[PDB]
Amino acid sequence: KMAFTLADRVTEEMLADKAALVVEVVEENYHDAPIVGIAVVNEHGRFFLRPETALADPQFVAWLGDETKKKSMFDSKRAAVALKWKGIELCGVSFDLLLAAYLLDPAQGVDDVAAAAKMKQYEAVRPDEAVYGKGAKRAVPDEPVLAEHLVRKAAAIWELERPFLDELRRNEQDRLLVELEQPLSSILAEMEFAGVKVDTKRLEQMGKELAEQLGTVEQRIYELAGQEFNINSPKQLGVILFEKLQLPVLKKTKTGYSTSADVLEKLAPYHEIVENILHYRQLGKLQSTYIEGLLKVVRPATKKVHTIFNQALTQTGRLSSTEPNLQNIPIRLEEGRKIRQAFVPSESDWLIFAADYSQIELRVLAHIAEDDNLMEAFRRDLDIHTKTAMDIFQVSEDEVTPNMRRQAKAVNYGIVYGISDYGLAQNLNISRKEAAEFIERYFESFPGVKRYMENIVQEAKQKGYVTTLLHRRRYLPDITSRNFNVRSFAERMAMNTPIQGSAADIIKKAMIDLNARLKEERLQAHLLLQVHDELILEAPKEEMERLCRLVPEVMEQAVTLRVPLKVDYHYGSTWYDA
DNA sequence: CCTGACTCT
DNA sequence: TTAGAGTCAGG
Repeated sequence: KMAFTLADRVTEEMLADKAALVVEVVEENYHDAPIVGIAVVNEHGRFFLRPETALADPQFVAWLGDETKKKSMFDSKRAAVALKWKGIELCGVSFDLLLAAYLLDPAQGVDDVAAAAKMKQYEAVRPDEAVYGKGAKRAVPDEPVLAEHLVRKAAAIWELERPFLDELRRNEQDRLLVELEQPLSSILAEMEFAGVKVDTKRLEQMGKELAEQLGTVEQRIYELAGQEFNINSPKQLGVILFEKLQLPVLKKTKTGYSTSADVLEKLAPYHEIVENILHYRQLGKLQSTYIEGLLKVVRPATKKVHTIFNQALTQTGRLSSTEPNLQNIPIRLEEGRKIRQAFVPSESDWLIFAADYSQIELRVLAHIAEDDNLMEAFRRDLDIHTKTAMDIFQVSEDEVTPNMRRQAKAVNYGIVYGISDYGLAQNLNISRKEAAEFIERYFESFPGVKRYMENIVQEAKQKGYVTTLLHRRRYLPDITSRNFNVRSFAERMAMNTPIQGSAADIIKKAMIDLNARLKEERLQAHLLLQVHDELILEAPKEEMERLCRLVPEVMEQAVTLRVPLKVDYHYGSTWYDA
């Protein structure tokens, strides 16, 4: 039961200084996607507008871009970017119901207004899926039906703003929404719309050479196997390895024999076909994903790729990156790393600039756990992987063999992922008795870190959630489960979430601080990408000297911890060279 | 459509 | 029996 005006022209009363606004984009990937309808709810009434009408009306465009005209929305970044593709600027967004719901409880997986409304028992709006349908049936409904839906979403947003802000304020998360997530949303919109330029001539040539190489390795595998088979079928592969070649079975999953990389690496001493298969699967992923999959999403006229940074998805406060994912481009092996030669500046005589925090999660552990030894080591900037090696091996720094340090590495992060003796033994391919001693020795050497792990788990049990430095929360209702596996997993989330989530908080603030300094100083440099603990920029070559000063400082000063934050940086002609 | 593989932080 | 993610081919 809800009255509204199905308008055929914009009127002055639609342009009030406070409104709920819906700019509807049905396609999941909102880059260059149709806007199918608009709804406005304000003190004067409820209005639906056809986009052809509204977006061509100079007063409505003026209103959209007037920062003093405040809009309440759901997923304002989607709207903002879709409008950028329509050549229209959206300003004055004061409340984003998507981000408010996300901060209240990321586990709800809220991704439409109806799901947010459910959190406050508000039911006068339908789910998007119920209106548009799914898969090949997905379609925009008849105008009267669309209009009612959009108007109901706007009225829900209108009514839900205060209840959500009130609950955020109670949680000490109001400033997290208003001063961190909402400002970041605008910075992400800019980054997404800018996109990253791709050197398609180079990428296509890499793909042509890769196809030939894959072919060679493929035939070698068939030769070694005595038979052709589909290497990319774990099922067929399992028959070859474990039935035909009779290699030991080290692990099974629900569907059959495991052929995971960890497993195959341990089989290398039995047959040379296993190293070839590992190489083949690496090369094939390069081909399928970073050559072919990437070329599929390049906008041909501009040679740019435009990712979407999902800001309201991860359980810890990280971003994710989709279609394409530009946060998992290869780097570890030179063979894959060369993909980065295809990512280039968007203008002649510009360069790529990349800065990353060094061991931010470990410096966060040090802060939160107030562990003296760990804090001391970072204060002197003693190498952290060598410090741990000296303790779990019980030797002086000058006795830390190359492999001892690398063994201490995986212990160092492994502790922050809740690693068991079994897992550490499987990782380093070492004695499980020794793996247990390594862990034992670590926690006796970093008693503060040990105290934290015990304390944070007890807190999770008492409160039902854990929190980050800037008051992000994660609820862990399974932490008291009687089931060992369920409970143990939740305890590891209790240990890790405050650390990963705090590191996310810090880089988000650094992004907001950096943008502000860039704009103030009128630098042409701008952000392209965030990769969890790294920021990627492009800028004219003349600005490198400045950025070498500005970017590391901003990132290092974003928060003040009990240990220093450290940032490394490099630049060059392609992402590879940075 | 899910599973298991490779990719990153 | 190691935290958080996305995309892919195969089944």
